[PDB]
Amino acid sequence: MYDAIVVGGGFSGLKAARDLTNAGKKVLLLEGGERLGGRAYSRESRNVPGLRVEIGGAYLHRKHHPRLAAELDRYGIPTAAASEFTSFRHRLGPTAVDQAFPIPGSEAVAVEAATYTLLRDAHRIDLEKGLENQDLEDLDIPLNEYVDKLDLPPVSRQFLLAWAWNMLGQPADQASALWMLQLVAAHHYSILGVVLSLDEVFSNGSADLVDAMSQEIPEIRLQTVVTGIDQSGDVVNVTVKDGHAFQAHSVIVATPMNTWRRIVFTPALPERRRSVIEEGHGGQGLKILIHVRGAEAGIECVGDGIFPTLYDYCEVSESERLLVAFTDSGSFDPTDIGAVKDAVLYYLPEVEVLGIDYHDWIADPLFEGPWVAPRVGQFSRVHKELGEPAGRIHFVGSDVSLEFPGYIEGALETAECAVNAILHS
Amino acid sequence: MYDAIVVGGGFSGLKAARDLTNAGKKVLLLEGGERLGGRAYSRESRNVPGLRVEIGGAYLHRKHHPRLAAELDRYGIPTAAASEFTSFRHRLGPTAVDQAFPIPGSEAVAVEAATYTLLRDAHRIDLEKGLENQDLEDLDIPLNEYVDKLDLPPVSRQFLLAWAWNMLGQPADQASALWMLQLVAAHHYSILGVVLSLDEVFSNGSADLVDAMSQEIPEIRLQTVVTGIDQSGDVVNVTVKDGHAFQAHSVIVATPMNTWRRIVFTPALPERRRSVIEEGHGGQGLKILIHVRGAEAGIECVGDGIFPTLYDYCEVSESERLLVAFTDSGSFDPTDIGAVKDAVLYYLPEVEVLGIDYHDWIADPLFEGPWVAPRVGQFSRVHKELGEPAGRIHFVGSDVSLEFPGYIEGALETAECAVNAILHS
Ligand SMILES: Cc1cc2nc3c(=O)[nH]c(=O)nc-3n(C[C@H](O)[C@H](O)[C@H](O)COP(=O)(O)OP(=O)(O)OC[C@H]3O[C@@H](n4cnc5c(N)ncnc54)[C@H](O)[C@@H]3O)c2cc1C
Ligand SMILES: Cc1cc2nc3c(=O)[nH]c(=O)nc-3n(C[C@H](O)[C@H](O)[C@H](O)COP(=O)(O)OP(=O)(O)OC[C@H]3O[C@@H](n4cnc5c(N)ncnc54)[C@H](O)[C@@H]3O)c2cc1C
Repeated sequence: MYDAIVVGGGFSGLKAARDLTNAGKKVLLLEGGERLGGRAYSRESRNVPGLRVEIGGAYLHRKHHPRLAAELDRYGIPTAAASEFTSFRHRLGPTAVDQAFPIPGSEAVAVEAATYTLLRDAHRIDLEKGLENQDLEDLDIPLNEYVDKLDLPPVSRQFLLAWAWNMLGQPADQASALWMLQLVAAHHYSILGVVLSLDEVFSNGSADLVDAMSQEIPEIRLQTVVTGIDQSGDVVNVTVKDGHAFQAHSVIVATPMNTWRRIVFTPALPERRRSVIEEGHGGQGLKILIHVRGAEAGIECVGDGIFPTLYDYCEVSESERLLVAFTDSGSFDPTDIGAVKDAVLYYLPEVEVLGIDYHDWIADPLFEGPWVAPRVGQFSRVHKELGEPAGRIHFVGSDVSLEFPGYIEGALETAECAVNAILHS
Repeated sequence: MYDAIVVGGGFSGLKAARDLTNAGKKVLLLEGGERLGGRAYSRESRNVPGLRVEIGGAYLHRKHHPRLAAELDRYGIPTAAASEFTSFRHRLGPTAVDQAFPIPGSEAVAVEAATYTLLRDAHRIDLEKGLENQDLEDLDIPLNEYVDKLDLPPVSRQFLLAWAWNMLGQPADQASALWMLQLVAAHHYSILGVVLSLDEVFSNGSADLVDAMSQEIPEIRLQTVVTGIDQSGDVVNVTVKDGHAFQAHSVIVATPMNTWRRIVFTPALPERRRSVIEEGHGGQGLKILIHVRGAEAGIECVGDGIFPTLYDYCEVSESERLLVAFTDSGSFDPTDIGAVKDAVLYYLPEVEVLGIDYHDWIADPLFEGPWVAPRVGQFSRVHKELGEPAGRIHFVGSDVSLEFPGYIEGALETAECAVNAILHS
């Protein structure tokens, strides 16, 4: 029996388990799958033999993500610039300019005004308090409605919505304005920052850091799926699918929010949390790697397409590349290759689609979602409390970060807090 | 004896006198000089025979300036686009881009943040209340200090300061931040707007509108300088330099603020006003028309030069143009042609200066200034009251507009208010 059991071996679980270990605690890490890293998942390309790709999250920015930066520096993990954008192929109408910031002068005054409004609203958010605790209900409405009130002209309107579709992984009518504003706040109150944070990637894949961290964790069980967490007794009992139980003074739940509903908690989690946990968050982000021929290097496309964004990912050969598209799984079916072709050709009529690669995070029973994004109305009801302890059970992960939700940095941040909580218990 | 005497035949005096006349009042217009129009002064170029130029104010924007737009439409006065900018020759450092908005991407995040701060501060200003009545003292500090707090990188910093130098007609250490913010507010709370308002000019010169308005004013005396305004009696007595006096129930002072100190008021003006009136405002704007050879069409220069801005004014021939420079008379001596050459060559090393044309508004005893700009500390002490009546004496003009100070539109606006005041008396 253990000082702490950590459930889930994503970056959150990994940090917590490592850090508690180095604090001299006796720790066990239980991972349901056959790998560590969770929604950070580097692996071989399905389309291009020998080519490593990121099929989950990977993009980082050292300045927005200091914990991550610290980890990289700690283990000497090399990073590289994200693919540069040099050729612009937007679908934003005839008045758009083909650069990274495609807003024409005729829209400048509109954009000035909207910048003030957006930032004013974002500045309503204290990142420490929780989105439920700040009288922010009026902002927790469908993004399309919020944006309609901004009355933006066509280029800026669609540019904003496209990036929002990318970043939230929800269509505009499902996304919450408040959450959009949360992301703005998270990036030191910057709209620009949200997209500029696509700055660097792992030179050798995210697995590089995963492996470095795991090497400092002495006891790990893979293929071990937690089904119950019971703290009715003096010591927490953790039940497992096909397995003897394990026991600890403290348990850290570092599994994805949308999977908590599959664990039996005893006693039941506090009532305020229960509805959101049952329903799950609304994240439907879909990241598709597209093997192509006939694409020049350095392409970026933003527009009104079913792929809001489509852009350069990596060189494969002189003639071939990977692009990456973002959309959502509600709106798009990646098993329909005809649909993929149409989506690509809309932006890039000269380009041949050779194949695609993605992971269906939503269908994955260890995840039941990509990155976090609330349904409208969820997080102005309950948010901070999702990441707060219930007795000896802690809750960590990107999904519950107040500071950087939906990012690796939020995984690290939340772990820190739990580790500290436990050490001072 | 008259219902109203209007003193000064700028646009303010002209509107007031016309409008009171058409309301069936008996009006006299007293003008000190040999012309009407005041600080709107179209005339023949000193450098290029047969060429009409504006030596005072002229630029308008129908959307920011609805009264002016109404006057133009009233009399069928043709306007034309201000000279277009197509060749950019900035002095903003090596990272600047040569377009009208020269901010590079590397500065974008800085500019986003400053945009919020600037607009937040400007939104503190209610345009109806007066700058002295709103607890705005903290902003009434030297512009350089305010801008220092913004911590802008080099291109945006200098771009802002250059345009501010142009627009306020004061060096940064003399300009008031609060006034800068006033101009922003005046332009529907837009920084961009301040410069985009340089939109159109009079096709046939500002005199076109001056003449149209004056034709509706039946009694005008030129070369008639008011030296005294005495309302101790039942009827206001207006004394004149070399002249019998004139008498009226109401007097409208539509002379420039910096000249009021030359009139004897009886009784004395209200005490709060007296200090500012004695000292005068701090406006030192200097608009220099520069006859050049070797300049391509469509040039715009903004930078750190003693001319903050230097830009295309009009074609003269295939080889010759006029440019226009803005600076201030504290900082620059336009009688020093060597200085002019150096100032121009800084931006445009290929260009030969043939000559210059300007009017020394500061030395002109009928003006004692170009357009209004307060000294630091003036207008957070007293502002609205400068434009309020003292018994039967009204005060109008651009200089005292709360809504559009320093612009033709402010002349029209202030006149409206006085006319209405008088009609409802
Ligand atoms: C498509 C996609 C793109 C992304 N893009 C970026 C990006 O660009 N930059 C960025 O910073 N982030 C990005 N992310 C978000 C980021 O990857 C995640 O938020 C982060 O990796 C989550 O780490 P975590 O430790 O909270 O959870 P996870 O990594 O999800 O770890 C959860 C662990 O729980 C395990 N588990 C689940 N149920 C059980 C159970 N019952 N018992 C035992 N173990 C269980 C899972 O197998 C897993 O290993 C992206 C995510 C996705 C999916
Ligand atoms: C260099 C310069 C550039 C400008 N640029 C622009 C611009 O781009 N766009 C814009 O809208 N505005 C501009 N303006 C500002 C605008 O021109 C003025 O604010 C406006 O014309 C003032 O009109 P007014 O009726 O208040 O005063 P004025 O036009 O000054 O009229 C005052 C009248 O009082 C007369 N007078 C003075 N003393 C006496 C006396 N004691 N007795 C009798 N008569 C007297 C003067 O002769 C004058 O005719 C500019 C001004 C200058 C000087």
